[PDB]
Amino acid sequence: GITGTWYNQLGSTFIVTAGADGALTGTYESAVGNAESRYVLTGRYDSAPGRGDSPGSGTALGWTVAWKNNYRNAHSATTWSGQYVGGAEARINTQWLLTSGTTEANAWKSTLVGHDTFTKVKPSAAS
Amino acid sequence: GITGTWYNQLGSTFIVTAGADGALTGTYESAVGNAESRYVLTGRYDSAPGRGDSPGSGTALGWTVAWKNNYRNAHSATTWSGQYVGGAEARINTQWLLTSGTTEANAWKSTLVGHDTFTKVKPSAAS
Amino acid sequence: GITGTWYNQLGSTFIVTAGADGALTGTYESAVGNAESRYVLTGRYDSAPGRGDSPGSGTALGWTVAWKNNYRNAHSATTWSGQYVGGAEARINTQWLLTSGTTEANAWKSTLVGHDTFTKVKPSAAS
Amino acid sequence: GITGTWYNQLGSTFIVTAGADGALTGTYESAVGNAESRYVLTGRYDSAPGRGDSPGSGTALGWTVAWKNNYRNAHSATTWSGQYVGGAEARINTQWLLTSGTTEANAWKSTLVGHDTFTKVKPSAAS
Repeated sequence: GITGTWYNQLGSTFIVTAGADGALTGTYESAVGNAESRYVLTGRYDSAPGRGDSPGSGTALGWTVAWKNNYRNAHSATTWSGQYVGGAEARINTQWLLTSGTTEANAWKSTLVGHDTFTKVKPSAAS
Repeated sequence: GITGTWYNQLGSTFIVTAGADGALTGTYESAVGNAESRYVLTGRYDSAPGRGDSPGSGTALGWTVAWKNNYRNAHSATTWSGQYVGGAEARINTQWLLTSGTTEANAWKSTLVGHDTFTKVKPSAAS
Repeated sequence: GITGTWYNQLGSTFIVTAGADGALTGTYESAVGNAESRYVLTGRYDSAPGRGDSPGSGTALGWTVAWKNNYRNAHSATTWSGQYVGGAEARINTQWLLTSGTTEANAWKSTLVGHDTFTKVKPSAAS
Repeated sequence: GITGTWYNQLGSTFIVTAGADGALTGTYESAVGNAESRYVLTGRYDSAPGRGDSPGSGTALGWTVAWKNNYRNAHSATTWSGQYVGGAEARINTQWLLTSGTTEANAWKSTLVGHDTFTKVKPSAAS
């Protein structure tokens, strides 16, 4: 379900393997098709999401990307927290926090918040 | 700096190894001293935090815990996003998101937000 | 004449000191006002540009920026070759070469060419 | 790798030190064996050329020589832009721009372009 490639609605993609131990491992590409925009991803997911009181519930998950690779260091990291929903219309609905390293005086403004909806498909076109 | 044990201000602790590749790996113990309250932690940090325009800046990092182990499955995961500050008074200042798997109808209320300040020491007492 | 700040016509600026020995030393800011976009500049200029057969001739100069700093590594370097012209309308007219590190198979396409005209002033506005 | 002496295929040589900060510093000798043909060289190189998407890529670099010393002033400067390739057959493949100071009317013809391939060895013979 979760293993594979995901697209947000803004130009980014990631590939992830969801392992039997609850691990998420992959790569996040902040600009689709840009091979220099790839960063390590790591996280965790609920590997036994079934519940009797709440049937049909999504699968909780989270991951982190530190925005450092051989081409960029934004001295920050994003974490996404969300849930996977399967079915015809599979998606991962998330909220994210991006924290940048700051001086003490600037710590109050170190963290941005946002949201991303990831889908298995996006509109696409031949070149 | 980051490698070691951290305490929040509410009863939890974690141990982490910060590896040369930017990896964070460890275990999160949601109740100090309770060996059944330990969960896998994984994340990322900025392994080259130095900057000329902003000297003295913290080290960005993030990690995830899915709250599933052999004793509990809360069908949720927390991600913490923050920065490490070193020195006499070392700390990791974070914000967190906890997402629970939900039905579609309840997705609007799937995610809690909070904050944690981690320190290397906490008040402690002999038994 | 050359010592000071220069603006190209596209959003970049640099500051340079032209020393009595023919040295150019400074910093290149690829996006004006963006303190994370600053890179070391170094170069040379003709420190005795006067000529009897060609009075009123510009001052030849060149400099290099490798596009590596604490926030970015584009694995490339630009060199600008040009001349300073003084007067009411001072400018540095340049041509540039940007070479990126490539594999052998791609070496044929490692180098871009362009041009930049630098002036001491650009249109500017209050915030 | 880069530090040392380099020969082009036409009679010139230079010596360069590549410093940990990304600096290039040395001397360019436009005629091998002619001690009056030496000029200051300065430049920059990519001090962390490794890339995951492009393994085996060259090292981007550039430098400038203003053609003024105690014996000559050609009222011009050359910049070379290129990449270092290591290995058995080490080389620096470059393109260059030579700009001469000109009057305004002649500015259109102020800049020559060419290419130089530098190697660590050249054919040589006893006297």
